Amino acid sequence: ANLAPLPPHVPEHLVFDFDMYNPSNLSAGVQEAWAVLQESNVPDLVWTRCNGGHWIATRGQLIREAYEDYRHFSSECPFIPREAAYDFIPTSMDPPEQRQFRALANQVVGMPVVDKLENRIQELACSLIESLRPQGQCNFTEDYAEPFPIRIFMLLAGLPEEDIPHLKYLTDQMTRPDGSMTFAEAKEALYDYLIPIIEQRRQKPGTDAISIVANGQVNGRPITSDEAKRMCGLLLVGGLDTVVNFLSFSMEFLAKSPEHRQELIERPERIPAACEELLRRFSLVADGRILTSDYEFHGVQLKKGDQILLPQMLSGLDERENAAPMHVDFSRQKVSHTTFGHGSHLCLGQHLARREIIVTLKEWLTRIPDFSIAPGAQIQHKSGIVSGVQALPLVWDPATTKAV
Ligand code: HEM
Repeated sequence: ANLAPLPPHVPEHLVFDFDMYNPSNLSAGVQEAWAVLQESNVPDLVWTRCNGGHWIATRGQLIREAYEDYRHFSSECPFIPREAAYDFIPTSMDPPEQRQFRALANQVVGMPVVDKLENRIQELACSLIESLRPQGQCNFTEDYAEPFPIRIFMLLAGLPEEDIPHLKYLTDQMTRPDGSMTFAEAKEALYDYLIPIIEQRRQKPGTDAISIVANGQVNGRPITSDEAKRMCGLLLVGGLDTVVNFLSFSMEFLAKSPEHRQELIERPERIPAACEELLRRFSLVADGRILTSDYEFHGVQLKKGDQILLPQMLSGLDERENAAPMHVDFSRQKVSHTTFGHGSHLCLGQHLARREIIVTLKEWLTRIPDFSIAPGAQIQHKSGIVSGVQALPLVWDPATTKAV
Protein backbone atom coordinates (compact mmCIF):
# COMPACT_ATOMS: atom_id res chain seq x y z
CA ALA A 1 0.00 0.00 0.00
CA ASN A 2 3.16 2.23 -0.07
CA LEU A 3 3.58 1.99 3.69
CA ALA A 4 7.23 2.14 4.78
CA PRO A 5 7.93 -0.32 7.61
CA LEU A 6 7.62 1.25 11.06
CA PRO A 7 10.98 2.28 12.59
CA PRO A 8 11.60 0.33 15.82
CA HIS A 9 11.67 3.48 18.06
CA VAL A 10 8.14 4.61 17.03
CA PRO A 11 5.37 3.17 19.24
CA GLU A 12 2.40 1.72 17.39
CA HIS A 13 -0.21 3.77 19.28
CA LEU A 14 1.24 6.89 17.57
CA VAL A 15 0.64 5.56 14.08
CA PHE A 16 -1.84 7.35 11.83
CA ASP A 17 -1.20 6.85 8.11
CA PHE A 18 -2.02 10.27 6.75
CA ASP A 19 -0.99 10.86 3.12
CA MET A 20 -0.18 14.53 2.59
CA TYR A 21 -0.28 14.19 -1.24
CA ASN A 22 -3.54 12.23 -1.22
CA PRO A 23 -5.58 12.68 1.94
CA SER A 24 -8.77 10.58 2.39
CA ASN A 25 -11.28 13.35 2.61
CA LEU A 26 -10.02 15.55 -0.25
CA SER A 27 -13.45 15.80 -1.89
CA ALA A 28 -14.76 17.54 1.30
CA GLY A 29 -12.14 20.29 0.75
CA VAL A 30 -8.41 20.21 1.43
CA GLN A 31 -8.41 22.10 4.78
CA GLU A 32 -11.24 19.80 5.99
CA ALA A 33 -9.17 16.80 4.83
CA TRP A 34 -6.16 17.88 6.86
CA ALA A 35 -8.42 18.71 9.90
CA VAL A 36 -8.97 14.98 10.36
CA LEU A 37 -5.54 15.10 12.05
CA GLN A 38 -7.26 17.18 14.76
CA GLU A 39 -10.07 14.84 15.66
CA SER A 40 -9.93 14.06 19.40
CA ASN A 41 -8.83 10.40 19.02
CA VAL A 42 -5.69 11.68 17.21
CA PRO A 43 -2.55 12.37 19.29
CA ASP A 44 -0.78 15.79 19.18
CA LEU A 45 2.19 14.13 17.52
CA VAL A 46 1.74 11.15 15.14
CA TRP A 47 3.85 9.05 12.69
CA THR A 48 2.54 8.26 9.24
CA ARG A 49 3.96 5.35 7.26
CA CYS A 50 3.11 7.16 4.02
CA ASN A 51 5.65 8.85 1.89
CA GLY A 52 8.73 7.13 3.38
CA GLY A 53 7.46 7.41 6.97
CA HIS A 54 7.54 10.64 9.00
CA TRP A 55 6.20 12.51 12.03
CA ILE A 56 3.36 15.00 11.89
CA ALA A 57 2.66 17.62 14.58
CA THR A 58 -1.10 18.22 14.46
CA ARG A 59 -1.64 21.05 17.00
CA GLY A 60 -0.62 24.73 16.83
CA GLN A 61 1.43 24.70 20.04
CA LEU A 62 3.70 21.83 18.79
CA ILE A 63 3.97 23.27 15.30
CA ARG A 64 5.15 26.66 16.68
CA GLU A 65 7.54 25.11 19.23
CA ALA A 66 9.34 23.05 16.60
CA TYR A 67 9.58 25.94 14.11
CA GLU A 68 11.18 27.93 16.98
CA ASP A 69 13.64 25.18 17.85
CA TYR A 70 15.87 25.21 14.77
CA ARG A 71 18.65 23.63 16.83
CA HIS A 72 16.70 20.30 16.97
CA PHE A 73 14.44 20.77 13.92
CA SER A 74 16.64 21.65 10.95
CA SER A 75 15.78 23.06 7.53
CA GLU A 76 18.57 21.20 5.69
CA CYS A 77 15.89 18.71 4.59
CA PRO A 78 12.54 20.60 4.63
CA PHE A 79 10.51 18.46 2.15
CA ILE A 80 8.80 15.10 2.51
CA PRO A 81 9.80 12.65 1.03
CA ARG A 82 13.51 13.01 1.76
CA GLU A 83 14.54 12.35 -1.85
CA ALA A 84 12.93 15.54 -3.23
CA ALA A 85 17.63 18.24 -5.04
CA TYR A 86 16.40 21.59 -3.67
CA ASP A 87 19.13 24.22 -3.45
CA PHE A 88 17.09 27.48 -3.02
CA ILE A 89 18.26 30.08 -0.46
CA PRO A 90 17.48 30.68 2.36
CA THR A 91 14.92 27.85 2.54
CA SER A 92 17.37 24.97 3.12
CA MET A 93 19.65 26.91 5.51
CA ASP A 94 19.67 27.07 9.32
CA PRO A 95 20.86 30.04 11.38
CA PRO A 96 23.58 31.47 11.66
CA GLU A 97 24.19 31.65 7.87
CA GLN A 98 20.47 31.81 6.93
CA ARG A 99 20.23 35.21 8.69
CA GLN A 100 22.70 36.86 6.20
CA PHE A 101 20.80 35.87 3.06
CA ARG A 102 17.55 36.80 4.76
CA ALA A 103 18.51 40.39 5.50
CA LEU A 104 19.51 40.74 1.83
CA ALA A 105 16.22 39.20 0.58
CA ASN A 106 14.40 41.58 2.90
CA GLN A 107 15.79 44.68 1.10
CA VAL A 108 13.92 43.51 -2.05
CA VAL A 109 10.56 42.37 -0.56
CA GLY A 110 10.45 44.15 2.81
CA MET A 111 7.56 46.36 3.98
CA PRO A 112 8.97 49.63 2.54
CA VAL A 113 9.42 48.08 -0.94
CA VAL A 114 5.81 46.87 -0.59
CA ASP A 115 4.61 50.43 0.23
CA LYS A 116 6.51 51.68 -2.81
CA LEU A 117 4.73 49.12 -5.04
CA GLU A 118 1.21 49.32 -3.81
CA ASN A 119 -0.40 51.17 -6.69
CA ARG A 120 1.70 49.34 -9.33
CA ILE A 121 0.10 46.32 -7.70
CA GLN A 122 -3.35 47.93 -7.95
CA GLU A 123 -2.80 48.98 -11.60
CA LEU A 124 -1.90 45.37 -12.54
CA ALA A 125 -4.97 43.98 -10.70
CA CYS A 126 -7.31 46.53 -12.38
CA SER A 127 -6.05 45.85 -15.88
CA LEU A 128 -6.41 42.07 -15.36
CA ILE A 129 -9.90 42.39 -13.92
CA GLU A 130 -11.07 44.95 -16.52
CA SER A 131 -10.17 42.63 -19.36
CA LEU A 132 -12.26 39.82 -17.86
CA ARG A 133 -15.19 41.96 -16.66
CA PRO A 134 -17.16 42.19 -19.93
CA GLN A 135 -16.84 38.42 -20.59
CA GLY A 136 -19.13 37.47 -17.71
CA GLN A 137 -16.86 34.48 -16.99
CA CYS A 138 -13.25 33.29 -16.42
CA ASN A 139 -11.11 30.43 -15.01
CA PHE A 140 -10.05 32.46 -12.05
CA THR A 141 -6.93 30.34 -11.34
CA GLU A 142 -5.81 30.52 -14.93
CA ASP A 143 -7.03 34.09 -15.89
CA TYR A 144 -6.16 36.08 -12.75
CA ALA A 145 -4.53 34.07 -9.97
CA GLU A 146 -1.50 32.98 -12.13
CA PRO A 147 -0.83 36.04 -14.31
CA PHE A 148 -0.98 38.35 -11.26
CA PRO A 149 1.99 37.19 -9.04
CA ILE A 150 4.31 36.53 -12.04
CA ARG A 151 3.64 40.08 -13.33
CA ILE A 152 4.40 41.41 -9.84
CA PHE A 153 7.75 39.55 -9.99
CA MET A 154 8.62 41.10 -13.37
CA LEU A 155 7.90 44.49 -11.81
CA LEU A 156 10.09 43.84 -8.71
CA ALA A 157 12.87 42.21 -10.70
CA GLY A 158 12.78 44.78 -13.59
CA LEU A 159 12.13 42.08 -16.22
CA PRO A 160 10.44 42.52 -19.65
CA GLU A 161 6.83 41.53 -20.33
CA GLU A 162 7.96 39.30 -23.27
CA ASP A 163 9.76 36.90 -20.87
CA ILE A 164 6.58 35.97 -18.97
CA PRO A 165 5.38 32.93 -20.96
CA HIS A 166 8.81 31.26 -20.85
CA LEU A 167 9.36 32.12 -17.14
CA LYS A 168 5.89 30.83 -16.22
CA TYR A 169 6.50 27.60 -18.18
CA LEU A 170 9.74 27.02 -16.21
CA THR A 171 8.11 27.65 -12.80
CA ASP A 172 5.11 25.54 -13.84
CA GLN A 173 7.47 22.57 -14.45
CA MET A 174 8.87 22.78 -10.95
CA THR A 175 5.49 22.37 -9.31
CA ARG A 176 3.34 20.62 -11.98
CA PRO A 177 5.63 19.02 -14.61
CA ASP A 178 4.09 18.11 -17.97
CA GLY A 179 7.11 15.87 -18.56
CA SER A 180 9.10 18.10 -20.99
CA MET A 181 11.72 18.76 -18.32
CA THR A 182 12.92 17.36 -15.00
CA PHE A 183 12.91 19.53 -11.86
CA ALA A 184 16.70 19.90 -12.22
CA GLU A 185 16.34 20.87 -15.91
CA ALA A 186 13.71 23.53 -15.10
CA LYS A 187 16.02 24.78 -12.32
CA GLU A 188 19.07 25.02 -14.62
CA ALA A 189 16.91 26.59 -17.36
CA LEU A 190 15.76 29.07 -14.71
CA TYR A 191 19.46 29.58 -13.86
CA ASP A 192 20.43 29.97 -17.53
CA TYR A 193 17.92 32.79 -17.63
CA LEU A 194 18.96 34.62 -14.45
CA ILE A 195 22.78 34.25 -14.63
CA PRO A 196 23.36 36.81 -17.46
CA ILE A 197 20.96 39.32 -15.88
CA ILE A 198 22.77 39.00 -12.50
CA GLU A 199 26.25 39.35 -14.16
CA GLN A 200 25.11 42.46 -16.03
CA ARG A 201 23.42 44.22 -13.04
CA ARG A 202 26.48 43.52 -10.93
CA GLN A 203 28.11 45.80 -13.57
CA LYS A 204 25.31 48.29 -14.28
CA PRO A 205 22.89 48.18 -11.31
CA GLY A 206 19.22 49.20 -11.29
CA THR A 207 17.01 49.78 -8.23
CA ASP A 208 15.30 46.40 -8.92
CA ALA A 209 15.48 43.12 -6.95
CA ILE A 210 18.05 41.33 -9.13
CA SER A 211 20.33 44.45 -8.94
CA ILE A 212 19.97 44.42 -5.16
CA VAL A 213 20.69 40.69 -4.71
CA ALA A 214 23.58 40.68 -7.19
CA ASN A 215 25.33 43.57 -5.41
CA GLY A 216 24.91 42.12 -1.90
CA GLN A 217 27.28 41.25 0.96
CA VAL A 218 27.35 37.84 2.69
CA ASN A 219 29.44 37.17 5.84
CA GLY A 220 31.77 40.07 4.97
CA ARG A 221 32.30 39.19 1.30
CA PRO A 222 30.26 39.85 -1.90
CA ILE A 223 27.57 37.31 -2.86
CA THR A 224 28.66 34.71 -5.40
CA SER A 225 26.76 34.52 -8.67
CA ASP A 226 25.75 30.99 -7.57
CA GLU A 227 24.29 32.25 -4.25
CA ALA A 228 22.57 35.07 -6.08
CA LYS A 229 20.92 32.75 -8.64
CA ARG A 230 19.71 30.43 -5.87
CA MET A 231 18.18 33.40 -3.93
CA CYS A 232 16.63 35.03 -7.00
CA GLY A 233 15.21 31.57 -7.69
CA LEU A 234 13.39 31.48 -4.38
CA LEU A 235 12.23 35.08 -4.83
CA LEU A 236 10.44 33.93 -8.03
CA VAL A 237 8.92 30.56 -7.08
CA GLY A 238 8.17 31.50 -3.42
CA GLY A 239 5.53 34.03 -4.48
CA LEU A 240 3.74 32.04 -7.25
CA ASP A 241 2.08 28.80 -6.19
CA THR A 242 1.22 30.09 -2.68
CA VAL A 243 -0.40 33.32 -3.95
CA VAL A 244 -2.09 31.64 -6.98
CA ASN A 245 -3.69 28.95 -4.80
CA PHE A 246 -4.48 31.15 -1.81
CA LEU A 247 -6.24 33.72 -4.03
CA SER A 248 -8.19 30.78 -5.49
CA PHE A 249 -9.42 29.38 -2.13
CA SER A 250 -10.43 32.92 -1.13
CA MET A 251 -12.29 33.58 -4.39
CA GLU A 252 -13.97 30.15 -4.18
CA PHE A 253 -15.28 30.89 -0.71
CA LEU A 254 -16.42 34.43 -1.70
CA ALA A 255 -18.27 33.00 -4.76
CA LYS A 256 -20.02 30.51 -2.50
CA SER A 257 -20.92 33.02 0.25
CA PRO A 258 -22.92 36.00 -1.06
CA GLU A 259 -23.29 37.25 2.52
CA HIS A 260 -19.53 37.46 3.02
CA ARG A 261 -19.27 39.21 -0.34
CA GLN A 262 -22.00 41.68 0.80
CA GLU A 263 -20.23 42.34 4.09
CA LEU A 264 -17.02 43.53 2.27
CA ILE A 265 -18.94 45.50 -0.37
CA GLU A 266 -20.75 47.33 2.47
CA ARG A 267 -17.70 47.67 4.72
CA PRO A 268 -14.57 47.76 2.62
CA GLU A 269 -12.62 49.04 5.66
CA ARG A 270 -12.91 45.43 6.93
CA ILE A 271 -10.99 44.06 3.91
CA PRO A 272 -7.56 43.99 5.69
CA ALA A 273 -9.13 42.06 8.62
CA ALA A 274 -10.96 39.75 6.18
CA CYS A 275 -7.64 39.11 4.49
CA GLU A 276 -6.17 37.91 7.80
CA GLU A 277 -9.13 35.66 8.51
CA LEU A 278 -9.03 34.15 4.98
CA LEU A 279 -5.31 33.42 5.54
CA ARG A 280 -6.22 31.51 8.72
CA ARG A 281 -9.20 29.56 7.22
CA PHE A 282 -7.58 28.77 3.84
CA SER A 283 -3.97 28.37 5.00
CA LEU A 284 -2.24 25.96 2.65
CA VAL A 285 1.49 25.28 3.27
CA ALA A 286 2.93 22.20 4.92
CA ASP A 287 6.60 21.77 5.01
CA GLY A 288 8.84 20.10 7.47
CA ARG A 289 12.10 19.78 9.26
CA ILE A 290 14.73 17.08 9.98
CA LEU A 291 15.92 16.00 13.44
CA THR A 292 19.51 17.07 14.12
CA SER A 293 19.86 14.57 17.02
CA ASP A 294 17.92 12.22 19.24
CA TYR A 295 15.40 14.36 21.06
CA GLU A 296 12.52 13.84 23.39
CA PHE A 297 9.70 16.20 22.40
CA HIS A 298 6.46 16.19 24.37
CA GLY A 299 6.89 12.66 25.72
CA VAL A 300 7.76 11.28 22.26
CA GLN A 301 11.18 9.88 21.41
CA LEU A 302 12.41 11.38 18.15
CA LYS A 303 15.51 9.99 16.42
CA LYS A 304 18.35 11.85 14.66
CA GLY A 305 17.46 11.91 10.93
CA ASP A 306 13.66 11.55 11.43
CA GLN A 307 11.64 13.93 9.23
CA ILE A 308 8.75 15.73 10.87
CA LEU A 309 5.99 17.49 8.88
CA LEU A 310 5.00 20.78 10.67
CA PRO A 311 1.91 21.86 8.74
CA GLN A 312 1.68 25.66 8.75
CA MET A 313 -1.92 25.01 7.58
CA LEU A 314 -2.97 23.35 10.82
CA SER A 315 -2.16 25.98 13.51
CA GLY A 316 -5.09 28.36 12.63
CA LEU A 317 -7.51 25.44 12.20
CA ASP A 318 -6.73 24.06 15.62
CA GLU A 319 -9.79 24.61 17.80
CA ARG A 320 -7.44 25.18 20.77
CA GLU A 321 -6.21 28.31 18.88
CA ASN A 322 -9.39 29.65 17.30
CA ALA A 323 -12.99 28.87 18.26
CA ALA A 324 -15.24 27.31 15.60
CA PRO A 325 -12.16 27.15 13.28
CA MET A 326 -13.99 26.19 10.09
CA HIS A 327 -16.37 29.20 10.54
CA VAL A 328 -15.30 32.29 8.60
CA ASP A 329 -15.79 35.46 10.66
CA PHE A 330 -14.18 38.67 9.46
CA SER A 331 -14.62 40.25 12.92
CA ARG A 332 -12.57 37.71 14.93
CA GLN A 333 -10.96 39.68 17.74
CA LYS A 334 -7.86 37.45 17.68
CA VAL A 335 -7.03 35.73 14.38
CA SER A 336 -4.29 33.27 15.30
CA HIS A 337 -2.36 31.33 12.55
CA THR A 338 1.03 30.32 11.22
CA THR A 339 0.04 30.64 7.53
CA PHE A 340 3.28 32.43 6.69
CA GLY A 341 5.24 30.10 8.96
CA HIS A 342 6.82 30.90 12.33
CA GLY A 343 10.44 31.17 13.51
CA SER A 344 13.55 32.12 11.63
CA HIS A 345 12.16 31.26 8.14
CA LEU A 346 8.92 33.27 8.57
CA CYS A 347 7.74 34.21 5.03
CA LEU A 348 9.77 37.14 3.76
CA GLY A 349 7.01 37.93 1.22
CA GLN A 350 4.27 38.11 3.88
CA HIS A 351 3.84 41.88 3.44
CA LEU A 352 3.78 41.56 -0.38
CA ALA A 353 1.25 38.66 -0.09
CA ARG A 354 -1.19 40.64 2.15
CA ARG A 355 -1.10 43.62 -0.19
CA GLU A 356 -1.64 41.27 -3.19
CA ILE A 357 -4.67 39.72 -1.41
CA ILE A 358 -6.12 43.05 -0.14
CA VAL A 359 -5.79 44.80 -3.51
CA THR A 360 -7.28 41.74 -5.25
CA LEU A 361 -10.30 41.75 -2.96
CA LYS A 362 -10.83 45.54 -3.07
CA GLU A 363 -10.49 45.74 -6.86
CA TRP A 364 -12.57 42.65 -7.75
CA LEU A 365 -15.43 43.41 -5.37
CA THR A 366 -15.80 46.96 -6.70
CA ARG A 367 -15.68 45.99 -10.38
CA ILE A 368 -17.45 42.61 -10.13
CA PRO A 369 -19.37 42.61 -6.77
CA ASP A 370 -21.63 39.72 -7.61
CA PHE A 371 -20.16 36.49 -9.00
CA SER A 372 -20.79 32.81 -8.59
CA ILE A 373 -19.28 29.41 -9.32
CA ALA A 374 -20.14 28.37 -12.90
CA PRO A 375 -23.46 26.38 -12.87
CA GLY A 376 -22.74 22.63 -12.57
CA ALA A 377 -19.03 23.07 -11.71
CA GLN A 378 -17.63 21.07 -8.82
CA ILE A 379 -14.49 22.65 -7.41
CA GLN A 380 -11.63 20.17 -6.83
CA HIS A 381 -8.76 20.68 -4.40
CA LYS A 382 -5.27 19.18 -4.39
CA SER A 383 -2.94 18.52 -1.55
CA GLY A 384 0.80 18.71 -1.06
CA ILE A 385 3.51 21.02 0.26
CA VAL A 386 1.43 23.85 -1.16
CA SER A 387 -2.24 22.68 -1.31
CA GLY A 388 -4.57 24.35 -3.79
CA VAL A 389 -7.43 24.52 -6.25
CA GLN A 390 -7.39 22.71 -9.60
CA ALA A 391 -9.52 25.26 -11.44
CA LEU A 392 -12.11 27.90 -10.53
CA PRO A 393 -14.70 28.60 -13.23
CA LEU A 394 -16.46 31.86 -12.27
CA VAL A 395 -19.44 33.64 -13.89
CA TRP A 396 -21.23 36.97 -13.44
CA ASP A 397 -23.66 39.26 -15.26
CA PRO A 398 -21.64 41.98 -17.04
CA ALA A 399 -24.55 44.44 -16.54
CA THR A 400 -24.09 44.11 -12.71
CA THR A 401 -20.46 45.33 -13.00
CA LYS A 402 -18.63 48.66 -12.81
CA ALA A 403 -16.16 50.18 -15.28
CA VAL A 404 -13.50 51.80 -12.99
C1 HEM B 1 -0.27 33.41 0.47
C2 HEM B 1 1.02 33.70 0.15
C3 HEM B 1 2.24 33.09 0.87
C4 HEM B 1 2.28 32.11 1.78
C5 HEM B 1 1.13 31.32 2.43
C6 HEM B 1 3.66 31.85 2.11
C7 HEM B 1 4.10 30.93 3.01
C8 HEM B 1 5.42 30.79 3.37
C9 HEM B 1 5.93 29.92 4.41
C10 HEM B 1 5.08 28.98 5.30
C11 HEM B 1 7.26 30.08 4.46
C12 HEM B 1 8.24 29.36 5.44
C13 HEM B 1 8.57 27.94 4.99
C14 HEM B 1 9.45 27.22 6.00
O1 HEM B 1 9.54 27.59 7.21
O2 HEM B 1 10.08 26.21 5.61
C15 HEM B 1 7.62 31.05 3.46
C16 HEM B 1 8.92 31.46 3.23
C17 HEM B 1 9.38 32.33 2.29
N1 HEM B 1 8.58 33.09 1.46
FE1 HEM B 1 6.48 32.95 1.44
N2 HEM B 1 4.45 32.71 1.36
C18 HEM B 1 3.63 33.47 0.59
C19 HEM B 1 4.04 34.43 -0.28
C20 HEM B 1 5.32 34.81 -0.58
C21 HEM B 1 5.66 35.83 -1.55
C22 HEM B 1 4.62 36.67 -2.34
C23 HEM B 1 6.99 35.90 -1.62
C24 HEM B 1 7.78 36.90 -2.48
C25 HEM B 1 8.45 36.46 -3.54
C26 HEM B 1 7.53 34.93 -0.67
C27 HEM B 1 8.87 34.72 -0.38
C28 HEM B 1 9.35 33.89 0.61
C29 HEM B 1 10.75 33.67 0.89
C30 HEM B 1 11.98 34.30 0.21
C31 HEM B 1 10.78 32.65 2.02
C32 HEM B 1 12.08 32.13 2.67
C33 HEM B 1 12.26 32.72 4.07
C34 HEM B 1 13.52 32.12 4.69
O3 HEM B 1 13.87 30.95 4.43
O4 HEM B 1 14.21 32.83 5.42
N3 HEM B 1 6.48 34.28 -0.05
N4 HEM B 1 6.47 31.49 2.83
